[PDB]
Amino acid sequence: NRAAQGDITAPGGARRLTGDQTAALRDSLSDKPAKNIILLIGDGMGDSEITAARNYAEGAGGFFKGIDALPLTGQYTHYALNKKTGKPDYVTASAASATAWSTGVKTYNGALGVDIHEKDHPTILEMAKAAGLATGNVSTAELQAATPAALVAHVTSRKCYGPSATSEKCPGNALEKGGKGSITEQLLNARADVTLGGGAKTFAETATAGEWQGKTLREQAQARGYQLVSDAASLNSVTEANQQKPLLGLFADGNMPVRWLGPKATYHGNIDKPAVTCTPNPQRNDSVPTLAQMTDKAIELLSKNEKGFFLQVEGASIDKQDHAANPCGQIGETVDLDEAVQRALEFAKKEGNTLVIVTADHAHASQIVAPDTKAPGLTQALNTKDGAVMVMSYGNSEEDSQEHTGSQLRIAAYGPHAANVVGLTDQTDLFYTMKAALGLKSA
Amino acid sequence: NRAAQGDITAPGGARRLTGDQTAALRDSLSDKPAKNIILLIGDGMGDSEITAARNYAEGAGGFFKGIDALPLTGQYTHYALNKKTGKPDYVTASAASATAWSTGVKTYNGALGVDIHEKDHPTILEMAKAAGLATGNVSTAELQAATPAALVAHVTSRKCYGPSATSEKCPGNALEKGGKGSITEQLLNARADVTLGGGAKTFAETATAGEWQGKTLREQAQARGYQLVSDAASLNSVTEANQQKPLLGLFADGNMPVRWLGPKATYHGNIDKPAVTCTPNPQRNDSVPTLAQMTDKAIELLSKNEKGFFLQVEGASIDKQDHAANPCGQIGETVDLDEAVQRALEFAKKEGNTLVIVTADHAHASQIVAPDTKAPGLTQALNTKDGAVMVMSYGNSEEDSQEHTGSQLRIAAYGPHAANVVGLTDQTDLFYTMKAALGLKSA
Ligand SMILES: [Zn+2]
Ligand SMILES: [Zn+2]
Ligand SMILES: [Zn+2]
Ligand SMILES: [Zn+2]
Repeated sequence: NRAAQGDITAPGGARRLTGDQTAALRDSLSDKPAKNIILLIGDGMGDSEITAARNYAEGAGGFFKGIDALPLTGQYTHYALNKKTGKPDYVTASAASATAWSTGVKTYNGALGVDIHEKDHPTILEMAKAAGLATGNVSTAELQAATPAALVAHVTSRKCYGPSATSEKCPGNALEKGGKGSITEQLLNARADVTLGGGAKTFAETATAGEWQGKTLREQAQARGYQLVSDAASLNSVTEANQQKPLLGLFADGNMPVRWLGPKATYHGNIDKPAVTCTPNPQRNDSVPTLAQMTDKAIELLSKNEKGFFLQVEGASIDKQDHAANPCGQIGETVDLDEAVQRALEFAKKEGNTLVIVTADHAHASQIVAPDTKAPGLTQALNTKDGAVMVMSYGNSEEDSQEHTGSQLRIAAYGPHAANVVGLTDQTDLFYTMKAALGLKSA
Repeated sequence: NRAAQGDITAPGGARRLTGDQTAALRDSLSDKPAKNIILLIGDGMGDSEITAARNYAEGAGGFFKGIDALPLTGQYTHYALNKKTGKPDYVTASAASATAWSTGVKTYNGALGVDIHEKDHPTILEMAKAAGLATGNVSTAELQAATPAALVAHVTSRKCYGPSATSEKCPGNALEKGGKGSITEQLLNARADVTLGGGAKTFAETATAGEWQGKTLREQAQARGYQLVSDAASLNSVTEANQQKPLLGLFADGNMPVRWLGPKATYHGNIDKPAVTCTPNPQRNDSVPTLAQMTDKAIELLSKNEKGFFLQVEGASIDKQDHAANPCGQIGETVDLDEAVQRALEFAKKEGNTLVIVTADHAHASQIVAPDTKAPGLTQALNTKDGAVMVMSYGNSEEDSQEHTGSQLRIAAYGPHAANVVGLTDQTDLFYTMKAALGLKSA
């Protein structure tokens, strides 16, 4: 627990610590093997995003019971590479960074599972499966999106969702040109035990070559023995997931809907408009599973494997709402991820041999600024849990989409090998940290 | 060493880690008492600020030999309080934050060494002195500024620099009105062994009351046994500092000048103006000591105390140049601080009982964004050590001063009791962390 201990107005009332941590931290240092690993990613969830969410939902002296509860903490770098020069591109996006932590190799913006020479490298999920471990891959984004795709697809551009776009934009990857295929096709080949998110639309496409040509990717998946689920009840009803009967969850056409509604931030929004209170999204159908609900079934099913499992969970629409300059959406999805993180930590503490890691792919735009702020970008004032006004600014783009930022950001871990995120690290160190904790070996 | 291990374009080339860190971290953890403490403060040095400076000066896969070399890392919160309501004010400035880590109590923006009720609370420096330890207070800002002042003065507004402004803005603190006096006057009463910085301008004021009425504050310091120095040569000539002969260095009228020159960022600066390469500041002559030079002498002098010392070092102009939207100024002062930190770490490793801490009072405005970025605020393109462009954006103020931000930010530490910065903590925990490490007590 790291909430403020009492009266924040009085001596010692805002302390998050009750005593000395040296002994407690020594007991958090284990070098034994990790049987399991859970990696939780908030896209765009930099330190600013975390703090804003905490201030709003739990108050400034509050405490995220998931996100803030991991004891070993550091800052890590996530610069991408310029494809032509091989020099740092200081502001990454999902693909290059997901490639980075999943392969241990830097690459260029747009690349999935390939280096700057367009050459494939194996992913941590692929290596876990080879060693006999179960594998899970979960995202509130469409499943073709870069973060979940990176674990199961190798392509020259992240836009190559299905056969149609792959033939056009990844000619070398296309199936009818001898390549491994589209993101969705490769995801089906990768055959993770558990795969849950959105992105049903691309599954409507039919493959133009290969053993299942003329069939929709939906039909292919079924033909190859996958269980299809599309809402929370059916997901819940699933009792097993393995190589004979892998689980595919498709819970929306595109991205899964956000939990909180609020107005878009506006020019002089914190001056011209009144303080905003977030409400639940009334357009989110009740049958859509939450990130934590998806995480529950995943952990339940994957943990059946005696040898162990690897699971990745992505809170995606933190980035998306950050891009859209929508604090309520953005905070809402940070709250959504905290729930999922709680599930993973609850499992991990009971099981005793699980490494849980929580971080983001890169920083983003949202900044917490003073209430009187008069800024050139998009701003909005919110009513927090404290009963006080917080203002948020998005001031790095004139166009309709607010931009990523290149600042280093928090990485936190719990369990075996958690030490390897403390201090300054690079995103690629996370690959090798995970590789080493599971005792995995290159083919 | 946490630099990129090799060729950043190849597998494992961007790794900052050479192996498992568990055994290394176990060694780093000591609960024995700290004999000395060095607290280094980069004013406004958020994780964005650290990253931008590293990217520029050392390249993306580079490594600050001071700043990035502290092994025990975390994230801490620095929200202030609204004076009337006692609820969090989410974006602090230096007075409230410096007051928080120096007293262990939160307070309102503008308050120095007092709580929201205007009650005085003792500072870590005052308590150190009381216990017999030696005390140092070093800054590139004018010494009246909130970060160094917070250790030695208790006033209701940080603007109460000297008698003149105190009578008007802190009438209850004014000396002629029964109070302890202006910041400068209370500083002279506090009588730290070592006090180095700018702010000579205010010492030209005369006191309106008390034992040294009619005399200038400079004359007062002379009469009370202080050694005054005004340049690097004289500073170096000083052989001892103690309560019989305290040292006061005044190296500029106001703030000490910055190392690096570069143009101010502008609207569409990264588009319409060429990439910038920082140069040395021609109007900072070498007779003005650097922060590391001041840190050297301070460490030399204070370390002669058998019982131990407390030293605070502030790189003030990271904040100032961040406000002025000047990447070169801002980055140059971040480099300036890294040197001072190196001096602190070198001493700490040899001595073996010194706790060193590096952090910032709060986050700031500067953001690292993509080169093609088209932002509404002030931007600039810069040529890095990597031979690639990094753009910086300042997008939270339409007036002539870019604003702080509330994001939690990095705290790092080395030595005895350094475990207490790991995980999430509050800026006030830092007070209690330092107090316990030295074993200090209350009256
Ligand atoms: Zn992203
Ligand atoms: Zn994004
Ligand atoms: Zn400051
Ligand atoms: Zn400032």
